[PDB]
Amino acid sequence: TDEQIYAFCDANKDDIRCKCIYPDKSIVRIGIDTRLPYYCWYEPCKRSDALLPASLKKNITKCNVSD
Repeated sequence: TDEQIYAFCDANKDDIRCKCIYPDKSIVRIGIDTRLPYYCWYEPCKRSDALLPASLKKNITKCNVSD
């Protein structure tokens, strides 16, 4: 469940796998300025061990990234 994943990364913010729930401030600004959300391009969110909610996964599909 997405709620469980969120709770886990709330406790473990600075874990690499939880940087798709809590990205560094520079990344957020870059995403705004490039007009594409951070999760569409950021490297820890293209990892296969990444902790990604189903809701977040849908959002990635809805920014229409081809990778």
